[PDB]
Amino acid sequence: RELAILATAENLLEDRPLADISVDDLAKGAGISRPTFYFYFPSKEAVLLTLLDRVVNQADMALQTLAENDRENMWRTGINVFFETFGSHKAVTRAGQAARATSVEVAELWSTFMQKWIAYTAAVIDAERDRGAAPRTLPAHELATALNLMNERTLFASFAGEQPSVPEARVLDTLVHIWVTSIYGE
Amino acid sequence: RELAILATAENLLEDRPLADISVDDLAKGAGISRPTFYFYFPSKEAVLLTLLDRVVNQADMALQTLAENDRENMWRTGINVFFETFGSHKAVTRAGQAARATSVEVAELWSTFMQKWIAYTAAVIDAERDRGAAPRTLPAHELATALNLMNERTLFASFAGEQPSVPEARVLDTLVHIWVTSIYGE
Ligand SMILES: CC(C)Cc1cn(-c2ccc(C(=O)NCCC(F)(F)F)cc2)nn1
Ligand SMILES: CC(C)Cc1cn(-c2ccc(C(=O)NCCC(F)(F)F)cc2)nn1
Repeated sequence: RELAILATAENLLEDRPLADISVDDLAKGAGISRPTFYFYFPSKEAVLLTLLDRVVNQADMALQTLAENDRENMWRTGINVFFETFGSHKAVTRAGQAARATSVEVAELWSTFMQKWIAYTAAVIDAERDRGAAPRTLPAHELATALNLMNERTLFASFAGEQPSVPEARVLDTLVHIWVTSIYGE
Repeated sequence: RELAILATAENLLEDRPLADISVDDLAKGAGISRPTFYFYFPSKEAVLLTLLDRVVNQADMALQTLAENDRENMWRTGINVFFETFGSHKAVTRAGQAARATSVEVAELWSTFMQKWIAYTAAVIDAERDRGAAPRTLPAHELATALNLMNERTLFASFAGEQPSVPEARVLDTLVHIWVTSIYGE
């Protein structure tokens, strides 16, 4: 019944914002009563937090899998984790980003994983400098932070079809170019 | 009295969110009554729209002034328009960005100027390619879009002291590096 509530919420978020979905809509989709819903989750906001947590953790585990197994392709496969994972869950990505403004739990989840992904990026940049493949230009952690924030804003604008945005079919190549030139460029 | 309402709103936004400022707070700061306020603006939301419009137009006119008068310094002076203009109006930047979620007028203002600034960036990249100084890599407009979105997310995270963020004293150098390497890099 937890999995049913989560699947119903992801389905309804494709059609409309969390504000326009009632606990009643989630209960009915999951084939349970309203008070039975409140047994699994305190709010529709908690449901969105759990959906975002699952997608964020899916991306994180995919990146850890890559890390355990040419330089342009190495960066492209890594950026592709985020493109495919968040791009396969557009409605949860869109709602989860909007909830950063109103939920400290969502803002803290997003902050915690962004810090992890920036640290991972900086560690790889440092390793590339240590092996003599990348030049010692900007502080690695500062470069990593701006490239991660670029991907966050650019991927999510593309997925939402914002004006302006890079078209979704061009966004992976666009980001890979800017990561490789900025990491290897003198 | 319009200028007084605008100055009062900018002062109070430094201390708290628009949600926690009343029309009554704005009237009292401007030395007018509540109904006199409603003569100049329909809402506290309209006041924020006007403040954002003034800051956005200040940045735009500064960039047009530059455009009318080495390549790394050329990009740095241009990015610096946004760093100094928005960085001199942090409270209006912060509130105006948050209002994109809830005001179609604010989202449309932001979209309209971002399209203009991306078009300007692409035109300069095109001119640099035409003169043989930059290589023909990504589509200029796509590269411009991602670099503009990077600056939007990275500058505003720095100004807000978000975790994560590039420190404000390092953000101009960070962005200039990624613009120059991505525009001139093979
Ligand atoms: C496979 C490795 C050898 C290379 C590798 C790629 N990395 C990486 C880290 C973060 C992001 C990113 O896109 N971060 C924002 C995530 C957001 F916000 F878009 F969801 C993209 C790529 N890190 N290491
Ligand atoms: C002086 C010229 C010869 C060079 C020049 C610089 N340009 C430029 C355009 C946009 C932005 C930017 O930062 N855009 C996001 C604005 C935001 F969102 F940060 F406020 C930064 C620099 N364009 N041309």
